[PDB]
Amino acid sequence: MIVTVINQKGGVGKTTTSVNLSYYLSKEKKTGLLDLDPEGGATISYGMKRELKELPLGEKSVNIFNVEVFPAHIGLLKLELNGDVEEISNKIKEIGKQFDFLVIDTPPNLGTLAISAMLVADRIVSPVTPQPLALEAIKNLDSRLKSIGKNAYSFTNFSKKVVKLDNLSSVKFTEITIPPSRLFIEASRLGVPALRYEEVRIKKPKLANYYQQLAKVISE
Amino acid sequence: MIVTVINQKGGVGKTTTSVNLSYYLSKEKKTGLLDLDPEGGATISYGMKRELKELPLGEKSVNIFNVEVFPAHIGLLKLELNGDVEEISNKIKEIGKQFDFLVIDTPPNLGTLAISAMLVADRIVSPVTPQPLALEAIKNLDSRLKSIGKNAYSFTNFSKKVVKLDNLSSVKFTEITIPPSRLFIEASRLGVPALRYEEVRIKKPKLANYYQQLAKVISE
Ligand SMILES: Nc1ncnc2c1ncn2[C@@H]1O[C@H](COP(=O)(O)OP(=O)(O)O)[C@@H](O)[C@H]1O
Ligand SMILES: Nc1ncnc2c1ncn2[C@@H]1O[C@H](COP(=O)(O)OP(=O)(O)O)[C@@H](O)[C@H]1O
Ligand SMILES: [Mg+2]
Ligand SMILES: [Mg+2]
Repeated sequence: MIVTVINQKGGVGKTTTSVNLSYYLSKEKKTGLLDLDPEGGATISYGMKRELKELPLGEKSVNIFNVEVFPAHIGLLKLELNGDVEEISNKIKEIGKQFDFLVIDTPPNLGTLAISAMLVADRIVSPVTPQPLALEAIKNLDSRLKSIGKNAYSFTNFSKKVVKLDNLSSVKFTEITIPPSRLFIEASRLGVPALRYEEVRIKKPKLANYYQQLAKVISE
Repeated sequence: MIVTVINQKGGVGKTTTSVNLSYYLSKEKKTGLLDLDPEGGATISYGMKRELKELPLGEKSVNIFNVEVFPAHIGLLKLELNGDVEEISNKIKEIGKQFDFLVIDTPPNLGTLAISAMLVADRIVSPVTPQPLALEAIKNLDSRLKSIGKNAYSFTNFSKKVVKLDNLSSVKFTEITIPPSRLFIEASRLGVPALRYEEVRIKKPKLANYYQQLAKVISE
């Protein structure tokens, strides 16, 4: 199953979602994490660096913290500029064939890499926040989803209360809401997944429940 | 400079020393960490797994937490059994040529891999503890060092007080002593270097001083 995480708006928690969902799924599934953002947030979140090499898409991967991570590289930039959407899509499908779950992190846009990941996604996930900018972004994503005949799941981040915009018929907003937590900040400063950091940092871990619910929602 | 960490006695802190010294040196130097222990403690300490592949020595490396780590693999086992010491030594020298510092973690013995790493080491480091078993081990290491015409530095771990056995003329015991700290246990449970974990876990980091002093001692 290919799970593509999408949002025009930066800073909503796309990389956090990709990193921790892939880590959670890896506990029982052969899980891969494909970093399509040239800035490489997920790659850094697994303790690695962006490759200053124009790599072919999906050639290089490392098993870090139980996840097969494909690090970001400067080649993505060229793929963002000259990339042929059909080739990138077929390459992503071929990469996804070798995993039970392939979670894809995307740049903060609906550009070449993001739309290629969307077109072949088995599931599309878009985090949202109560901030007006994120609501506008999810409206635009609903329009694009209709443009490609697909649907997406959404969950709320940075909040105690769920977001549900019923007029976006292509977006299924779940009842999952992730509140602010400095665990995410500390774990991102380490460059480790927040779930794993919590598994040693606090007596009674809590963040795993949200990603369990997200995995259950998309697995249906 | 090739820095080889050596001890017959398991559990003295060899892997901890290798991991954190390489992480500290990486802050300003191109630093590599070669895991020659088939059990792969250092590899796990950088969030990776032992490769169930009979790899050639030094072919595979990943930059994790700023350190170029060569993960352990089952091939080491065969190298422990059939390894030709001259070839392993020359391969280690060739690997070390490409780093400002190459820190080598070794199995808990003086076997093929350990002696090969010792023969080409620019510096040899052996942690010791006040436990009688470790004192016996460092005596034996002094004998072997004389057998190959080399010297080593030693520092004390798991203790508030320095160990200094003046009859071991091939071992320079430093005044460095590392006390018990649950930071090491927590960081090893994450699979991250203890220095990096401390850099986010406590307000005023302390462990970096010991590795600064060790680096200063060996750099002379
Ligand atoms: N629930 C949360 N509570 C606190 N901080 C968070 C939360 N979710 C994400 N963050 C932090 O917000 C920052 C941006 O998140 P990120 O996943 O990089 O957003 P995006 O990938 O959408 O740009 C990161 O430093 C991350 O640690
Ligand atoms: N100063 C210390 N305080 C507390 N625990 C330590 C200290 N040094 C090492 N340890 C712990 O002891 C265990 C064994 O250390 P390790 O470096 O694996 O020994 P070796 O590699 O010599 O077998 C590890 O779990 C490590 O976290
Ligand atoms: Mg991001
Ligand atoms: Mg060890």
